[PDB]
Amino acid sequence: GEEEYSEAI
Repeated sequence: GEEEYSEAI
């Protein structure tokens, strides 16, 4: 998920 990238970090 491109938007989940921020949440991933």
